[PDB]
Amino acid sequence: MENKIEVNSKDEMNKWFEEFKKGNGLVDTYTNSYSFCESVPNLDRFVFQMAGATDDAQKDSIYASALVEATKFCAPIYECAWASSTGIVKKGLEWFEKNTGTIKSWDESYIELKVEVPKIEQLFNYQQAALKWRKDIGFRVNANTAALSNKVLAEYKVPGEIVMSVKEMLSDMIRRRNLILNPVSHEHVEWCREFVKGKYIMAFNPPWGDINKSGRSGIALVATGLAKLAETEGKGVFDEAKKTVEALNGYLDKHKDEVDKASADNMVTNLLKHVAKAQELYKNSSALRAQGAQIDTVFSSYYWLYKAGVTPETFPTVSQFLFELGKHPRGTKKMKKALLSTPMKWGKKLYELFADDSFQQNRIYMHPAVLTAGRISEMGVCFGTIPVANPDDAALGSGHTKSILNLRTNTETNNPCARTIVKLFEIQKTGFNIQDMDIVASEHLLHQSLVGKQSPFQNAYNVKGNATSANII
Repeated sequence: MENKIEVNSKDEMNKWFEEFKKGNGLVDTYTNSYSFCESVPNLDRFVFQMAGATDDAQKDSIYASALVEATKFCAPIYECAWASSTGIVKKGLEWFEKNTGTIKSWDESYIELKVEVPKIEQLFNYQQAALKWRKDIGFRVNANTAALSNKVLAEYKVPGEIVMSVKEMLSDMIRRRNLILNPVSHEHVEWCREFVKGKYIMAFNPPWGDINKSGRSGIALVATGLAKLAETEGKGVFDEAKKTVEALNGYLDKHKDEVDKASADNMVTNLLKHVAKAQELYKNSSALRAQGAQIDTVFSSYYWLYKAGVTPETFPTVSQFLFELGKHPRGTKKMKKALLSTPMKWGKKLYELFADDSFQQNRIYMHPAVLTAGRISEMGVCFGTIPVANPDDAALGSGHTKSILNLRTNTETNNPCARTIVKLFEIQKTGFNIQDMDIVASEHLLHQSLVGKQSPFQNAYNVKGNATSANII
């Protein structure tokens, strides 16, 4: 039993899919990408069950059944098949073997990241690595498999009967964002803008005084100035500032008989401290930390396969494992015990990646390359909606969280995506305290819909704006 999705290219992929679509009667009435979804899932009954349930286990079971029901038949077949294809499995795993050096900042610190908040550089490196991986393996074959780079949706149209529920979700999301989150002279910023054009002689008499002068609180006005400039003009300024300083150093060297060597070397040295410091302020911002912690679902999923020692030849068993899990929902404890008992060597290796019991801070801070029991669903949407050993079993339906993002958002179908997110939230809320969870899956799902994701296989790192500012109408 090998991987039956023998596809090594887009053309190869299209033909495999046409057969399959015809064979299985896939529709796109309620989904962006063709799927098994013949009708919007009705999760109503799970609210009443939840409300009549007393113990924690009954409640987890009710919620887990709702989530599977929500997702069972709406997997985006084309993209899931592409993500699990023989070609992408080989390239996607091999990439880690060929690029080990570029991801070492987080990969070689995996053990620490199971415990501690990541450094911002570990977050940035992971995001850049995810885009590189996508580019290098040719992951993009359509808009559903692209890296997004437009802006968040200004408006989000939902049916009138869930407007207040969506607005309540956003209030809690903004409450969370604000908990997470909780003066530069305009003339100094303008000096920096002129300096970085290559006008290095300006460094001999800045308007604030000495070139090293710190404002409040003990930080060099040059650093805060450039950092403040970068927010409006972009990262290029740092590059341009370094070039300008190198230009100065050439000048002081050419005209060395007209200059005091020691103060000329100190000024060059000191400007470089200030340019480096300007990035440490720029980079170390909570807005960049929050964007930088967003998981790239497919990238992180392939990283976990790599770390677990999965091969193209054993991959179909990972796929099968995940497929069974979304077909018949069961407890987290039972999923975890199955990894510890499986004869497959990858079982225990995947298990050792879990950070559930080791991570010492609010989970929102966890590095996006760190596995948890709840992140098994990321792998499940990539490799588990279709069992690659017998793909037609996808018709039985295997439900993984992010298949929800394949549900349409348009008004012709009245946004079954949003209806379903809301109903999951209401169900979670009936049975448990929202505010006590570090992570509310349905809120993560809304956020992602609000940034404009219409597939689980999109990367939204370069989407600009604040999703949570959307006007719900």
